[PDB]
Amino acid sequence: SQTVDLSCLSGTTVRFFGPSHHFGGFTPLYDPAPDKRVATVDAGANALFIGGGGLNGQFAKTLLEEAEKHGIRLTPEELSQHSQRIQQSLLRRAVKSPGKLVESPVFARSFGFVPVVPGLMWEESEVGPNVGVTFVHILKPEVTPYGNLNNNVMMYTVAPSGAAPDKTYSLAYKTTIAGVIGAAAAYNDTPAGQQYPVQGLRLPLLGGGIFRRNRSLESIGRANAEGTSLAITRYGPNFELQYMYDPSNAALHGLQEAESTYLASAA
Ligand SMILES: Nc1ncnc2c1ncn2[C@@H]1O[C@H](COP(=O)(O)OP(=O)(O)OC[C@H]2O[C@@H](O)[C@H](O)[C@@H]2O)[C@@H](O)[C@H]1O
Repeated sequence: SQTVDLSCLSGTTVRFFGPSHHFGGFTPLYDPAPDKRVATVDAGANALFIGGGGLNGQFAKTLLEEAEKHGIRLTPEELSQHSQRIQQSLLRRAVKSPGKLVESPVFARSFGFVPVVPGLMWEESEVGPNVGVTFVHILKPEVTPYGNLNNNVMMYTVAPSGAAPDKTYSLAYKTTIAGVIGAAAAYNDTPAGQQYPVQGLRLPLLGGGIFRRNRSLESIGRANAEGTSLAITRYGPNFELQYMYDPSNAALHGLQEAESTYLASAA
């Protein structure tokens, strides 16, 4: 990988992952011997379950394998239903106190956050249900990857559908990223976060797989760059960002373009 500090993100340290040893070169969700606590952000489903395909399926696989090792009987069906029930409950609570962080075989503690009520500032029919909601979970020791205490936090976010018009998509995407950064920043100011502070985020290109439909990866990369810059302005460059490997390099390209633009802003 390569790590650089980006001025367009207020000096934030960003780690861009290259291809891994694994099939398809995908970046692992968690490392065996991390020297800091990095929370990986699940590209969640609108229905709020952990399961399915893509990145969400890898979160499911990771939790299930660890449960199996510890003799915990937990099927993919049980994990999907349970995670959905928990996150549905958090969404209900979060929508009743919007803009506030609200607070099991797998979860020790769970948090929810919506920057704004979904569907209130955009069309649900255009971007999709529950867009912008973010959850933070502390994992129980028994399902923590590698039994390492620095791997005990995950996040879960719902991205907008790429089919949406550009104006509403940009708004929805900026809001989603604000929810990710905001939820983590708020988490670190809770009692739970004092004990287990998040020191980095490991990010996919949110909305960039099955959700993007006909939308170009480059437009999403631009949305991510703008959203990330604004979110860091709002909440501060508290922790480092890591972008998981993407052969399109969409997130990288967006930030490169933003960085060069930032250099020229006073000329
Ligand atoms: N097995 C994997 N391991 C690591 N990274 C992956 C994997 N599969 C996909 N990715 C990367 O994660 C990024 C996120 O893509 P998606 O997971 O498709 O996210 P999104 O398109 O927003 O939709 C997610 C949807 O897929 C389902 O798994 C889940 O139920 C959710 O509804 C993609 O850019 C892709 O490169």
